[PDB]
Amino acid sequence: DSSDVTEVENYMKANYDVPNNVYFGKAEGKNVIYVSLESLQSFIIDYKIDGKEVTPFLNKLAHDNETFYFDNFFHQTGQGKTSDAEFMMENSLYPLAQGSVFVNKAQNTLQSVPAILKSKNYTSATFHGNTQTFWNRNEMYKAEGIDKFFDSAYYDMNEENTKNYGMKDKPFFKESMPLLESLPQPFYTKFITLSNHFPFGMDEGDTDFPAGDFGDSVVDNYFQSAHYLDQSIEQFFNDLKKDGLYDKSIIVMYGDHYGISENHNKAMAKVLGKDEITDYDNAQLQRVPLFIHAAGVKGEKVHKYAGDVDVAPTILHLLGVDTKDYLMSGSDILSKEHREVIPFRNGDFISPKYTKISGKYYDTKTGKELDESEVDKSEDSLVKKELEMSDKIINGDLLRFYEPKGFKKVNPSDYDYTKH
Ligand SMILES: [Mg+2]
Repeated sequence: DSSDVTEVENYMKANYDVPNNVYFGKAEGKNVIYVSLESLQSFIIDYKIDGKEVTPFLNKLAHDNETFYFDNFFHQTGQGKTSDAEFMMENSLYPLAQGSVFVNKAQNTLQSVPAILKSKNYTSATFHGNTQTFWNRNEMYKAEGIDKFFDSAYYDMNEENTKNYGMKDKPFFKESMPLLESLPQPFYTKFITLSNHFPFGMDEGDTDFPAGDFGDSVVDNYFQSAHYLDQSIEQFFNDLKKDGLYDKSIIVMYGDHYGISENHNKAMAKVLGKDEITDYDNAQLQRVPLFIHAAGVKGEKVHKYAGDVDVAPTILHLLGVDTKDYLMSGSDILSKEHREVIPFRNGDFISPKYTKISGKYYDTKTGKELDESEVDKSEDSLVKKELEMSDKIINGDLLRFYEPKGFKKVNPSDYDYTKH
């Protein structure tokens, strides 16, 4: 009921991390283009096989003088995987501890970014080369206020364009251009890639890259489909620059979650030149890349620890929108006060000081195991509370009882995603 909002609201305001005026509003008026980079982990950035770079385009962005790149950014997903990361981008709220929030909470009342942005006249659309029913997206996007859903009905699903879950990234990005250029501006858009999906085979000759030689074909083929993903982003960027949308936009790209689980530890230790992959090393491998190119704004390679729930306020702040009145779990990464103790969905966490995995603590810098006696419990408490506040919102559908100042309530029945 209405009184349970109070405790959550008092904590969200008691922790809000205010905006950096070096950055706040500096991208006001711009389009937003999100790209979800399927199963892409940060270890891939700058990685080479036989002296050949695996992700040369993404590497250039990582090394340029203009793009924000975050090398200590972590996925915070659970069992809803791709859609768990989408939920966090739009809501700055954690997904469910078990099962999928997209599948089970699509009737919650939400106050998403695409919905916030309506009062600034943003049209919102998702692009994805698979049916709209996948991960219950067609129900959940309506709750999120997404105006348009360009699913697989809008792509040529032939022989050579289709792999496993649907469209390959290269033709998916080509075909999305006229659809994207038809959008009244300003627009807020999501591109959900498909091609870098487990077990990571790619067809010859859709890419020319060698497979690694690590004794495991899942891991061997990862590098080939990652290289293909990288060419797709390059083409997308070239096309964004032909049509003039590159200078009119904030492009935000993120790996959605890990692609390589602990079932492949034997090969991953070879990938890393290590004897074995420990619990600690695996925690380090949950880094996913985050890139933000905000046109008109000089980006920095930022090393602050951050997670998925931090993206939405970073972006909103860049657009000049004040997030103090919203119930959001995340903290603007560009903020001076930005918190760096990063929860994982299962209650583990990572921070510059500590990595905590199944109740063990390690020194984040060195991997050295720490005994419980010498650990400051204050970080663990911050984590529990951060997760708890979010869970109260989602479990009690608390946003029915909260009205932020700008916000006009979303009516899911407004949206229709049938292709005519
Ligand atoms: Mg995924």
